[PDB]
Amino acid sequence: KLPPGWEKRMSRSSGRVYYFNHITNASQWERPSGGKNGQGEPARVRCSHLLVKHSQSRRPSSWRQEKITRTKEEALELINGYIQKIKSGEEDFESLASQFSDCSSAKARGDLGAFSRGQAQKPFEDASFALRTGEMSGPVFTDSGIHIILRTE
Repeated sequence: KLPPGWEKRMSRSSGRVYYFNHITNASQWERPSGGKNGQGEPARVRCSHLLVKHSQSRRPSSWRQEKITRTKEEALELINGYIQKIKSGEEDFESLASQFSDCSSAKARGDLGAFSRGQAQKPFEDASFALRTGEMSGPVFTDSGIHIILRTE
């Protein structure tokens, strides 16, 4: 049971049950499903993303800063912060992407438009196609940096 990638897990050093997606790295308290079969994955998806780059990114530069110097660890902290802010309701994904994404797609509020498999880096692609419409990923690591991905179509 559960849709692709999803497993019921428990927090360590704690003990709360939650649900984790091994492909998108999403975590949530809510069971991800409440009978459709042979549905497979979509042939095309549209996504927005918020990218946080770090010193080890394939291109450690962005419209936000000539030279990205933050560490991968510091980038992950930022990503975790943005996810928390979006889930709390204090911020919205598009506003954060417009302001803080290291990708040039910040100018389109994070929107990358529609794409097919073979078009993006593997971890980004796998996460995007494993998201259902309206879902947000957890931290997704690629050679570019660390992404939060929102599937819009």
